[PDB]
Amino acid sequence: VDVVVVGAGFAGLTAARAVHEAGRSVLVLEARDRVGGRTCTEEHHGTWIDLGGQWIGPGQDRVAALAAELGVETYPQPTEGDDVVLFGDGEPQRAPDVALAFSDEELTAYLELAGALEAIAEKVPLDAPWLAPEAAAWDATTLREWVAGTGVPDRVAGLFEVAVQAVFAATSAQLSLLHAAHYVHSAGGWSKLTDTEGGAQQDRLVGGVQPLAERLAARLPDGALRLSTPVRGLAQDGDGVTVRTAGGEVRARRAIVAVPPTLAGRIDHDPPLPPQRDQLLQHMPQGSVVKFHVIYDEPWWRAEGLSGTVLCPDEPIGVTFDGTPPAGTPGIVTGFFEGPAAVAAGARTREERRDVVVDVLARTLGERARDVRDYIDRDWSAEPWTRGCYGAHLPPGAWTVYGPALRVPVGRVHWAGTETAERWTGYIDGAIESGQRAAAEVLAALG
Amino acid sequence: QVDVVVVGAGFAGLTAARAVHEAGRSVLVLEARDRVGGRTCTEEHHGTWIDLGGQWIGPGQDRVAALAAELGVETYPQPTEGDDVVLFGDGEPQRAPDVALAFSDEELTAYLELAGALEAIAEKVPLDAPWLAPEAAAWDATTLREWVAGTGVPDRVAGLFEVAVQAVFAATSAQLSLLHAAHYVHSAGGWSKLTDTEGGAQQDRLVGGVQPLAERLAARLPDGALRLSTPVRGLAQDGDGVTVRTAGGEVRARRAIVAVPPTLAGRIDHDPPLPPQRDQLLQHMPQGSVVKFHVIYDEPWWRAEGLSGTVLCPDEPIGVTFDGTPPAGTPGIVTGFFEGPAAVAAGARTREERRDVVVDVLARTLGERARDVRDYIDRDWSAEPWTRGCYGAHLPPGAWTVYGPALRVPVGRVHWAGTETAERWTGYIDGAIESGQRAAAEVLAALG
Ligand SMILES: *Cc1cc2c(cc1C)nc1c(=O)[nH]c(=O)nc-1n2C[C@H](O)[C@H](O)[C@H](O)COP(=O)(O)OP(=O)(O)OC[C@H]1O[C@@H](n2cnc3c(N)ncnc32)[C@H](O)[C@@H]1O
Ligand SMILES: *Cc1cc2c(cc1C)nc1c(=O)[nH]c(=O)nc-1n2C[C@H](O)[C@H](O)[C@H](O)COP(=O)(O)OP(=O)(O)OC[C@H]1O[C@@H](n2cnc3c(N)ncnc32)[C@H](O)[C@@H]1O
Ligand SMILES: [Mg+2]
Repeated sequence: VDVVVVGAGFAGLTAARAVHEAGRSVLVLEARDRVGGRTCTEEHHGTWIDLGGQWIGPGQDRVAALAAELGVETYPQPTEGDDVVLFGDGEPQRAPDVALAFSDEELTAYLELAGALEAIAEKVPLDAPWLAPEAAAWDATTLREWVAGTGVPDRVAGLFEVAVQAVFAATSAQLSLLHAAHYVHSAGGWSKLTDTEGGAQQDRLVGGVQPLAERLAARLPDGALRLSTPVRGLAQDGDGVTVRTAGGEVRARRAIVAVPPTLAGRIDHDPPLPPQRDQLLQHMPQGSVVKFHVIYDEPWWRAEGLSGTVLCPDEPIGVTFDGTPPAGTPGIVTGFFEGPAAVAAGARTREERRDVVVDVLARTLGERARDVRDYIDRDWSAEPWTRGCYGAHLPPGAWTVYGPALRVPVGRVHWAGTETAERWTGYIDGAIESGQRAAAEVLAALG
Repeated sequence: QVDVVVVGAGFAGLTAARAVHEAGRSVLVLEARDRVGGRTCTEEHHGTWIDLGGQWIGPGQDRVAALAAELGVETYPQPTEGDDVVLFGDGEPQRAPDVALAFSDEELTAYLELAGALEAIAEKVPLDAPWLAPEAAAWDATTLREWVAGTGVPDRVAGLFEVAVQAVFAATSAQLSLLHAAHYVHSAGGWSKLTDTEGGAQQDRLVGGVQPLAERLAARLPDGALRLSTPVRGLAQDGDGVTVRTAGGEVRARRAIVAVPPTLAGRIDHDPPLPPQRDQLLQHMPQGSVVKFHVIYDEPWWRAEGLSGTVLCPDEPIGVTFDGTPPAGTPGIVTGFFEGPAAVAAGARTREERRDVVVDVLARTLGERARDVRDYIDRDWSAEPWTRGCYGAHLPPGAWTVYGPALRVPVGRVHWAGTETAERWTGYIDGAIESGQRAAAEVLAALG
């Protein structure tokens, strides 16, 4: 074949397609028995359950183009109802929006802390974070260190910490300031990452995200997609690339590897990857998230005038969301254990995580939250073919020293994945970008 | 079929393989390279021994010290005598009988109070469970770099400290959680233990070099125990034991000890897949970045000039140098390293280019005689596919308190060794030895 793509996520599949329609031969070798990767949809209780990525919002041009091209309808994330905020061994507070549980002072400082991180972000080149003028200072500094500088009160530092852990699936301490700043630039600012209406959590897909990936996969000729076919090894010479699977061997001119960084370095590369790139991947840890859907017979919180959104900065769950489909049943409360609370939850059983979620909801939405019909969750850290969501972060010292290896081809081996995107890195939209860019590269470099 | 399969023929893998055989259980050691030693590696050049890998032992290192004397490898002192050369930025190189004496009264105070103030953090950091320090949460949330900045020392002081940090950790004070650095320091017995060249980790060398001593540990295994050029690709456990997949078939065991660097450990195909906290721990244990060099001269000409052969350069690509001349007294060798970002830059250049860079430093520090070079030999340990960086792993902020607890936890019938798992002299040969003895006991107790 002309091109072998490793991975049938949105990055893999988008690269495989652009290569196919250009007039070139391609195989996609995928480890799982399905497509979609970090997107994954299961039917439960008469509706779709997005165990992985579910949300699209404005500014995400490429996924909105894909959904529309392939005949997939969207519905809004519900917005109406009183939100509940809970601090410490305090009582729960009902407001028409989270924001209105904080003082005048507290809100000011919050929006000024966001406005401040955006200032840094705007100066970070999306294609080359290492080339910001303040790159030295910013890559030696954690986000936590920077927040502590702002001299913001504990309750505004707590609120900002819930938003950090909900966006990166890692604490402010794990991230370089330069990584955080690049990610905010990439998304078009803090409100773009955090908001529902006008934000990344604005819209969902009717029937869920995994079907959109399947529709993209059906644009490939029969025999192009190989499922349950993990790539163990990747060899290359001046003539082409030999892909060793278990029970088979594939031979192409060039390769696109579209897996999560930590899985990319697990492949037996021959010759061995250059050291800057091998060490970049040792410095690109995946985040830590357990995503859950609490299932009730009905969205009983709405009848109390409640949105179903709780925000508890001291609880092991950060933010919740009404995940009820457009038909109005079953009622769903969707949420996440993020960073350290996700690692602790992952070490426990399904039933122990259910009891923690239901306890928090009972003390916020109401005691009726213990009357659960079903609980459905996924630890993406446990998934051998992801090993953490939503994607990689870089700790201090990674971006300026190993980061330049991010996108550079090694010979005939090219790189895709949301982690290689300029815009909405970390999101489906970013995956799509990476696919388009990796394919353009291989068409150019081939003929 | 055997009782135990050890992955890695380094000092941790062999030390464990030894204590398993000595207990009367069958063992097979599987090693990806055509040799033993691992991060220790010695070659014959110019009629002497060239340690590309680990080389030094010193006081407190009671394991390696006793393994040496047992298998009969004699030691020789690292030379201490002659002026050291210190050099900051744009300034004039300073000769002093020791590095310290090139600093003001005021500077050396600030430096010593800096090391004291770190050692007092180190003292409350449990060697067995760093995550159980009273203030573990706060210390894990801080870099080494952030904490130094908070002590408020002068720059020369912070840069001299930085030189030392990178000579120990092979990574910047920004890459390291303070908690990780404090544990590393407690594990050694202090900053003097780590940085001194006498009463410290750089006091003594091994006659014939280090790979040999691991060859003498290998030779005390049964015939057929060791398969070199046998990399482990896959490890499958069920109720009755583990199945170790290589390229050339399978090897059934009751229990496995994996004794490879933590980054190499994670790349193995585990079945079932490893528990999340463990897999993600490995994701958070990156190896350091180090290129180690030896500059061959016909004679140690520098002893003529009343010079040690040690240069200390905070602002050059070359960190710390050491007189590497064998006791025979020829050839002259200047031993040194590129550390951290300097290792990664140098790593992407050729051997010839890295040679020019070191000679250019040496000539402006030791003198013009440094150009009359016989030969240059170096090794990029980041570039080795069965190491992927020396000296060992570091942990960034948040790693130790959240993922740390999985570090020694056995996973069904698979157990963990390597210097990264030692409580004492973690990151050294002596800590590999400890991890081997420890891993062995666990597996013997669990067999019977
Ligand atoms: C996990 C997650 C992600 C997510 C999120 C919530 C969770 C819990 N919410 C999101 C959302 O609402 N909106 C959004 O846009 N993104 C959200 N994220 C992240 C998003 O899902 C991802 O950024 C996107 O899916 C990334 O796609 P990409 O194509 O870059 O990566 P992938 O999905 O991991 O695909 C990799 C494929 O590679 C296969 N694999 C792995 N190793 C191998 C080998 N050795 N051989 C062959 N195939 C391999 C995987 O199985 C996978 O299919
Ligand atoms: C690299 C280095 C190390 C070193 C140092 C300078 C350099 C450049 N200076 C030191 C010094 O003066 N004194 C000292 O005590 N240590 C020094 N360091 C550190 C030292 O070398 C290490 O702490 C020590 O070597 C630790 O080794 P350990 O026994 O824990 O294991 P290893 O040496 O890394 O070897 C592991 C072996 O496993 C093999 N391997 C890897 N993957 C596989 C697979 N998949 N299958 C089979 N075998 C595998 C490796 O090839 C290696 O042999
Ligand atoms: Mg709302």
